[PDB]
Amino acid sequence: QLIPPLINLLMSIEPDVIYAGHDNPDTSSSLLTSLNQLGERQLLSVVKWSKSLPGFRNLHIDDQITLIQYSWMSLMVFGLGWRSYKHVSGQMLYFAPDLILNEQRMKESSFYSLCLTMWQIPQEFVKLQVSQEEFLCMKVLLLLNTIPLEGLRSQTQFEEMRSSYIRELIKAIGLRQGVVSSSQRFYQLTKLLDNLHDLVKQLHLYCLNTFIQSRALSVEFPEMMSEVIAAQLPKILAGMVKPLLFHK
Ligand SMILES: C#C[C@]1(O)CC[C@H]2[C@@H]3CCC4=CC(=O)CC[C@@H]4[C@H]3CC[C@@]21C
Repeated sequence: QLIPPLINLLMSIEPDVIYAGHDNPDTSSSLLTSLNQLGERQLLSVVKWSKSLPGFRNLHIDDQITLIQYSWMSLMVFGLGWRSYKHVSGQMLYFAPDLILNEQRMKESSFYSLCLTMWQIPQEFVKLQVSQEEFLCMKVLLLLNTIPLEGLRSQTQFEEMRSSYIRELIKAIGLRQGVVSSSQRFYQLTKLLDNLHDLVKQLHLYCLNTFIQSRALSVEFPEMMSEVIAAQLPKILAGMVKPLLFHK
């Protein structure tokens, strides 16, 4: 009625809750393994989600693959941010119902520092009071927020898709937001998206370091996650992609 049909569809295709399969006393290595196992399960969920996301299946299959490989980390941390905001008021990192971390569980300095970086998202969600409708449109824009330096095969269709979801984000903002306030809120949400490129860079570096050192660290990386990391992370970290920005 009052909620636009595409937003209602986005709510209906959200994945169901995903467990890490964590058994909970962790070591640094067991915790990292558990996080990678959860990552493997979420990656599957992302791909299934993509198959139902209006517009995405109409891009060339190579372009679909490329976009999933470029955005998976961003989608994972954005979803972590939503779940932390919804379930624990942004005050713990709710990776899964069986893997919720508070400060006590963040021993190693490097991992704590990474968690402080991830924590900026749920903090911003709390501050701006992001709604489920906003979040769902923002999440699609994230899937569509980086492309190859030479563009996609389906560039035209891609651009149309991105425009449609930007229009839908404006509808989402209009559900609660005035013409000026609604403009200012658009700015605020699209700047959050721009700022995620820098944030995810830290997560990409940490993951690739952990992956290269995995045998030494006694950390296991499952096959699907290992493939996305080997297929694109070094290239992404090297800057050999084109991040899309809403502001400059
Ligand atoms: C620890 C670690 C890392 O190597 C760096 C960021 C991490 C991720 C952060 C975002 C994330 C959120 C999830 O809810 C599933 C699990 C992943 C993470 C899996 C492990 C990663 C890739």
